[PDB]
Amino acid sequence: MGVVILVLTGDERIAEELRKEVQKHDPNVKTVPTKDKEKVKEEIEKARKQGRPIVVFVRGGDDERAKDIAEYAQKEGLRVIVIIVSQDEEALRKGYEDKKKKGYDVYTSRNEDEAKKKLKEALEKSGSLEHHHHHH
Repeated sequence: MGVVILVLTGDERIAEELRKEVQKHDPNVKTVPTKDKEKVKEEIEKARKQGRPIVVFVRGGDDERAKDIAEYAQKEGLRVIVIIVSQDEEALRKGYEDKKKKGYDVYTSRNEDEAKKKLKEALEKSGSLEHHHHHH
């Protein structure tokens, strides 16, 4: 029992504002930025014990980190989600297929809006519920 949501953002500030969005959807979900690269794998061990997802923010180019975290999480039999935030459809597609063939459920996003929907959708699929995904 455990889920690992890897949000690969073209801008690290998108990664940071989406962190706040996860915490508002559920504070018990642990979020780790692009900064604390070392501490991610420790937080994955703990996230299973929390019965909550861990949302790992990775940068567009810092993908070497993303795939190794993904494979480490998937090694524990965890539901690995990968959300790529890029306005460029090639940056979306190449990462999409690369992580998808490794057994990970990968979402593509244009910007913060699409990133936010897929983020909270991955939070709903892990069990964390707050903001009901309703038609405004």
